[PDB]
Amino acid sequence: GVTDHTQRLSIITKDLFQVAFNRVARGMLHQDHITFAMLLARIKLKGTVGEPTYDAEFQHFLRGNEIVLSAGSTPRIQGLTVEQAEAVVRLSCLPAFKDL
Repeated sequence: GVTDHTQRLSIITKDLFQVAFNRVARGMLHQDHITFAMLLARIKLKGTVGEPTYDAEFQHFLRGNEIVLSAGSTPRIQGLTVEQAEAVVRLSCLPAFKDL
């Protein structure tokens, strides 16, 4: 019942993502469903129009721990444990979270 080509293209893209996830995740363990969904979400974010790639934020998401904290460089923050302090210090490297 859809004749306009733009609507058909949008429906095809959405159904592609949906059917791919359904068909794959029906043969996956429940732990890995979220992983593949995250991968497809990142693929769409690469393919979506008007949104930046967010390459730096995802790079910190996947390799934030790879950032180095010098010994004694972690301060003490009221209410945060040591681990949360290291996490916040690592997250402060990005420019958006500079005042975190």
